[PDB]
Amino acid sequence: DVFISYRRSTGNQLASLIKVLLQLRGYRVFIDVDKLYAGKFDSSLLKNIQAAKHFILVLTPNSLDRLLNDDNCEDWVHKELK
Amino acid sequence: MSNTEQVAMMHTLKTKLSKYQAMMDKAFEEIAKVEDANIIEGCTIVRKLMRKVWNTPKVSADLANALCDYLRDRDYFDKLIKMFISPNTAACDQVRMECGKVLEECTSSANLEYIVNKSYTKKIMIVAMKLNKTPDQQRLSLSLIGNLFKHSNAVSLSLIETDVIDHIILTFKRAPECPDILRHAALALANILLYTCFEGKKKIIQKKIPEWLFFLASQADDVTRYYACIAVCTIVSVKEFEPLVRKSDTMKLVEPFLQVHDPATFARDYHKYAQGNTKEWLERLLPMLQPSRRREARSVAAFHFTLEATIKKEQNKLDVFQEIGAIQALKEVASSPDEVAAKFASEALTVIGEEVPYKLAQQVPGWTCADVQYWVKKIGFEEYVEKFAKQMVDGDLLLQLTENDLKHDVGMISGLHRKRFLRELQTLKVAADYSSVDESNLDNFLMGLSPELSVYTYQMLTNGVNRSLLSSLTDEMMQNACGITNPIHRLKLTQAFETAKHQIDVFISYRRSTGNQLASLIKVLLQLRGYRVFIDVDKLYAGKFDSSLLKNIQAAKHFILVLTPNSLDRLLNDDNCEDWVHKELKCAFEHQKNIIPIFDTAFEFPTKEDQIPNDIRMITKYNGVKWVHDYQDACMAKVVRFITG
Amino acid sequence: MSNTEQVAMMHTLKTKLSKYQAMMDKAFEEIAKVEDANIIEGCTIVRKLMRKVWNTPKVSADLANALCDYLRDRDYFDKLIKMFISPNTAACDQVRMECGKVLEECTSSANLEYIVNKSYTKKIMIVAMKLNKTPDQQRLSLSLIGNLFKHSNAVSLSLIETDVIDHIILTFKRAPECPDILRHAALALANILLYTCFEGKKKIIQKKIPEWLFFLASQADDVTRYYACIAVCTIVSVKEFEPLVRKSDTMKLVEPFLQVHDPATFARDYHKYAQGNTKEWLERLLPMLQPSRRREARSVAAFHFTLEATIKKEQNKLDVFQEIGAIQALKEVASSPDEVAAKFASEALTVIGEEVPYKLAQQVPGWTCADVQYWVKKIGFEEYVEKFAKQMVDGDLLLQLTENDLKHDVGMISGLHRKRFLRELQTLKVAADYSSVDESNLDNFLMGLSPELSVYTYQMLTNGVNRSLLSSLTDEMMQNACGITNPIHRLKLTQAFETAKHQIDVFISYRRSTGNQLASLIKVLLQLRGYRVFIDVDKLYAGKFDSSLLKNIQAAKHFILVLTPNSLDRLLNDDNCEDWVHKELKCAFEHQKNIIPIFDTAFEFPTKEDQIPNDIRMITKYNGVKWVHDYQDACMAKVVRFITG
Amino acid sequence: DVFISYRRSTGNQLASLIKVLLQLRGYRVFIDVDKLYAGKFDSSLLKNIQAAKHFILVLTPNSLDRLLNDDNCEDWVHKELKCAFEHQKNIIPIFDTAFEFPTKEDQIPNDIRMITKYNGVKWVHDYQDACMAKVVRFITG
Repeated sequence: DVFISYRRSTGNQLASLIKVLLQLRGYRVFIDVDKLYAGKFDSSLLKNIQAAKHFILVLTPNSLDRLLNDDNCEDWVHKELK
Repeated sequence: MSNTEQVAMMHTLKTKLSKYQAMMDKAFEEIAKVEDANIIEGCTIVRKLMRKVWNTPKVSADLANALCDYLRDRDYFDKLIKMFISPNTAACDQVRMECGKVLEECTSSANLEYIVNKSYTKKIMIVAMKLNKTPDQQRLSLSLIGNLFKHSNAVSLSLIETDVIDHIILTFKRAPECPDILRHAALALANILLYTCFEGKKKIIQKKIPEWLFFLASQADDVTRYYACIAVCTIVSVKEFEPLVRKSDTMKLVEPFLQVHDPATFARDYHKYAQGNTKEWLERLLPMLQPSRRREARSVAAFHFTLEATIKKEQNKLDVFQEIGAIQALKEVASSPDEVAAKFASEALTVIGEEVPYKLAQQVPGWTCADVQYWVKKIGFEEYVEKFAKQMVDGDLLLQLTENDLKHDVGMISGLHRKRFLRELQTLKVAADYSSVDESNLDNFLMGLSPELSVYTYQMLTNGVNRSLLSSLTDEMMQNACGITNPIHRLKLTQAFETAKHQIDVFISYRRSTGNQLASLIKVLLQLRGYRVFIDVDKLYAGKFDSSLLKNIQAAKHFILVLTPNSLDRLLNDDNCEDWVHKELKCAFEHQKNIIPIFDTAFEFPTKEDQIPNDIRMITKYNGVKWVHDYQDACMAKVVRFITG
Repeated sequence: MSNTEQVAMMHTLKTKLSKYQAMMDKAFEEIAKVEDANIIEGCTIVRKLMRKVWNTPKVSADLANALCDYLRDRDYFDKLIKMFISPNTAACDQVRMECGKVLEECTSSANLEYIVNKSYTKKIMIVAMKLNKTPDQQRLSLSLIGNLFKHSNAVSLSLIETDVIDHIILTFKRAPECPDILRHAALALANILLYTCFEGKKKIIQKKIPEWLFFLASQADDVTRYYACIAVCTIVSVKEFEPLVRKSDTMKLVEPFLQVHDPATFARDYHKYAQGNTKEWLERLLPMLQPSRRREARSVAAFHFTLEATIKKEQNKLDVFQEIGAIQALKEVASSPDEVAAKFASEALTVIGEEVPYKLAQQVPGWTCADVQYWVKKIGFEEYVEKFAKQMVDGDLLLQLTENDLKHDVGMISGLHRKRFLRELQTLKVAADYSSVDESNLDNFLMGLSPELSVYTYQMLTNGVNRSLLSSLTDEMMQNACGITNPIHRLKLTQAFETAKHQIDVFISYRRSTGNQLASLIKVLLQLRGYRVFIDVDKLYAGKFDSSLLKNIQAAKHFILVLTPNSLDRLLNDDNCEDWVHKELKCAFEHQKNIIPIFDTAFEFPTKEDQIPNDIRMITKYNGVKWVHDYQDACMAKVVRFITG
Repeated sequence: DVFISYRRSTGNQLASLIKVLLQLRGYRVFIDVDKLYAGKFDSSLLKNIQAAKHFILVLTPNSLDRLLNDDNCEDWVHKELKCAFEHQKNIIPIFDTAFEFPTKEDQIPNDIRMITKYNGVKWVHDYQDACMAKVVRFITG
């Protein structure tokens, strides 16, 4: 239902806790850590977003950083948010 | 025998059928492994089960038949046939033996018909003729042979063309030290003679079979003698062949052999072989009672029909002798001067007694008011029967009943009487078949979940519940609409929905300078997880770095790259594909292998990713296993999930 | 004896069985330590318990039998046998003694049959013959010997081939100063003679046994004399052997010995030995009453059957004498001119009296309406019996009864009478067996939790509760579905589920950062080679980083050092033993572990070897395996060679 | 059941995630936050440590740094850890994915110096749904 986007190293523990707290609140909430399998990164990352109605971004000390000048949409948080 | 017993039998039958279906599935899961000991053990379990079923006091025949049906329905029977006839089974003849023994247990009329319809008949025959290496093989062989000889005249005649009669003769001639061989021989001869035309009978006789039947009747085994007496008396039943049996002398043994036995004393020993004696085979034996036949043949037939009447009393299937009209021929023989035959026929008629008023169909929704009246009467509520009749209660209406209906419309004042009544009704509800109306085998599902839950079937079924919907029911819907007021039962079915959740296999590419110990750990652990796993070390000994390593990659389903400390650096600017990790990874990509990058303890991807060649660069953007020393089990779980998909 | 007493006996039996099963388990936990004093004490407790059980006034025999059964079912009996016969028991003969005394208590017919079925018979016999060192050993020996002689003719005859008769003779000849030896001797002789054929009796007699029985019957001990009189009268019951007993003079002692006693006076003394006397042993004594036998033999038999009738009155099992037909032989003797025998037989018949109307099955759900009527009658509700009959109440229906049912359908107006009735019903509910239906032994569980909770068994069982489901019940479900309205009882069962929650072969030392994967590979490979191999990652128990790792090394036989780069380098100048690899290696050296360095391919000993602390410096000179990934099969073979020496 | 000691600046989310995973699994897992009322420093934390069987210490980057020379236990992380040691709690350091057992550990006060030479569950975010399991084994023994 809810996708969590974050910069891995700083959404981190909070991003995880968000999953846990929303699962406590009954939402089937999943995270970047969980939904990567047997193939390319995009091709497992992004599909979760389309099926989700709701998209949380954990905004943190390197959340938006690697999006800067990312015109080629190389950053995964960029691909997720796009 | 009471209606309470009809219910108890039906109940037991449905119950133990449900149980033994599940247990048979477990045994078939062992068979379906296609490994010698597992097939042997599974078949052993099925064999034990089928014999225990045949030993089950009353329902034995029906339960055996229903399991024979289930074996066909599940294609378990087809699998057994294939795993018997297949030449690959020569790897372990004990597999063929256990398959064959099960087939022996399971060769009902409908199972033999299946064999014939699928044309396995001659394949099975030849493979039975190949089962000759030991007395056990020989007995099983003669058994399967004799079982094939329980199908109609054309089949028996077609099997005469194999010259199996000479094989039979040679088999018992080889090993008369086994009484069971002589039994299965005499059985095969009795069966084929009983199930063959005049021409085929003549062909059988030409194999000196009257003289062999003399030999068999002269052996000390009473079961061999019984079958031998049937066989010769079948021959004696034919005009041309009485002189041939006279020349065999066997008729001189026949009546004395009967005289020194009782059908019932014989029955208690013969039971193991009486299992699977059948109406059509009785219909063919009935002519041997006729005044046209010898006193010997009439005596054998009479003794035999008394034996069968004894067994069919226990089974509550005496109706068969009325259906085939044998009762008339028994009366004729009882009136005849053939004192031995007349005695046995009189005894048989003594065992016949009188019919049941109704055999109740387990499809109780189909019951008429007459059926309900009969049931109510027999369960000891006679006083009420007129009111049931007046109220025009039927099978369906019974299954709706509540104590209010009893209290008011049946006027049934005693709460105790109501309790008692409802207990029987619950029993009946559990016992009843619903497949008449249950498209989905929801009944069978509920039975499997727990047998008592059968009680709810009809209510929920009539409310329009089906096997697909069950997950979607709330406790309220269950409790109220489906009337399952017992929360314990609700919990049980809730548990179904709580539990409604969850060649080379691998090549390992790695850097020799750093990924050695970990690639080895991976390789050994994945072999420990049953995977056909290879690595550099397991493929490159005493030869070149040949196209063979790439063939091993091509043969793999899945490809590990251990992304080690310092692994990928030599791939930078490797446009000429000189690096062997590059060659390995390129090959994996070209053949679309399930690629598993493993991010080591101390691994990193290069800063200059743009310098990794285009054909392999994609590895940096691929889903992989976090490696950790202490977290190895989770890391390995991440390997395994990527392998299994 | 009343039905109230049938209930009280059944109740007491079930109750004390539950209790003594638990106490026996505790004693078996002491035995299962396999430590001398614990086995001795456990067996002492079992012995005390079995004797206390025998001394329990009414239920003694049944309770003893049920515990003998439980001992077999728990394999406790098998364990006792092994811990008696095993040569390891020579570590403390008092272990064998206490095991033997318990086995003596537990030598029921079924337990002796178990011994025979497992072929322990001659092992036990010989080991009893080895129990000879003291009068206590000798008494126990003669006891076990005599107990083996309570099994059928073939077993006794087989045991004659041991010449144990001469051992028996020597045993009583050694220690006639012990009356209990003379008792167990005379017992053994009585038993073997009673349980042996003519040929074996002749073999026994050839050991001068009539003259030894004269000796025994001449001793002042009445129990020895009783057994001696039985033994000689067993001989006198045989045609050929009357002259041999006449030559012994023992028949001259027989009638005077009887004349100076009454069966009841003897019984009160003899009871300690009479505990365990059994139907088949009575069936074998019955022939001694026959008019074919001597006056002496008839007198002994009559006196004895009066004793047994006395004991079987107390046990409420007088039916035995009807079952074996002894009543007829007692009538014959009572009519006979053998005045002494006739008196005792008349007295026995006086004790026999009249039959019970019904012995109720403790499986009360199986009760017919006739049974319920009988129960209701006997509990003092006679005026209602007709109404129970009219209401067709049965074994199941009883167990559902609420006061409403009494109030309305039984019309039973007095609330006090209802209270009284319900008290009896509760008693019965507690008392009843449910094993007929309880697949899960929920009854047993509830009894163990607290006996009164038995009351709820049938309700919850019929609601489909089982031992596994109990975990999952809410107070509501318990109260409402299972009708346990008493919150105290609910609390008790809540306590169950409230509380139903919560050597090394090789130790591997390694540097965490550089030997991780190799140490794990070594661990896995040695575990594949069956060695119980342990590592830094695992066997630490959430305190400070502390002694447990070095205790793991102390428990280890062998110590592997995964001598990878920068392992012994970290030990340089570690004089204060701060490094954990130093602590590990130091401990290995101190406890003289079989130390093996495993050299990684890239490992080299540090240049400043003199800076390795003196206590561990020796490791640079050690015998180790250069690990080569290419040859890891051979490397591990070498490691195993260093492990195996 | 448990008290979590953690660094308020750096271990907040992880301490809560531990506490809150042990709300999906149910466990009475105290924490530094919340447990202080209207008082000079309530330190109800220490009473709650005394009531605990088990004491988790969350060890992030920057976790131990201010405990150096804190012999007064003026860091409440110290007063917490000291109390855990004094009452012999089952003590479970949880090392963050980025944690290293510090240099200058000898400057950790004598009463708590042991904490770097202690058995603890090293963390991974990437398999959070199993990293927890080892914490529970350290609790359950």
